Amino acid sequence: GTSKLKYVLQDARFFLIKSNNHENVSLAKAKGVWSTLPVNEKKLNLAFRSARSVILIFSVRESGKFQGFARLSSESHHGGSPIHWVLPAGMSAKMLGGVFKIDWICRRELPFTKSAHLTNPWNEHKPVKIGRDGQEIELECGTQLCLLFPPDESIDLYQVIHKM
Repeated sequence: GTSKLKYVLQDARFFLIKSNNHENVSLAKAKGVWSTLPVNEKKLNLAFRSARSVILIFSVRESGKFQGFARLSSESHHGGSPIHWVLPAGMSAKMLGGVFKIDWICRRELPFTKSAHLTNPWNEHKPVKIGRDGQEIELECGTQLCLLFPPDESIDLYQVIHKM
């Protein structure tokens, strides 16, 4: 059902994560980790202390889709096992901030065509698909977006609930 999912999303905060390539989202799904630039790392660390759940909703640029969503399980941390992210332009791995641990809630895709009715008040009421990496999504919009995703039968939210 959807009941444990709704429980995890209660009073949560939501952030749009934009990746320029599928490889980094695949790494995140395999390893349960995410890394972002320092401006967003600061916002996510602040958010993690402020709310019972912080949800990252992932979208690969030019894919026309979201690739899933996950809950922060930690603040960012440095010096752990390295992650071979695929970086753009000429920025190096040092420019990327710490590493957040994440628990996936849904690893299934959702096409943008299915979220066309959802607008984000925190981005001028543009469709929720529109937003820079790190854009916060208002509570009601973020909750409804997460509930549009196909259920991911491989994930048991029992252990997620216990970390809250």
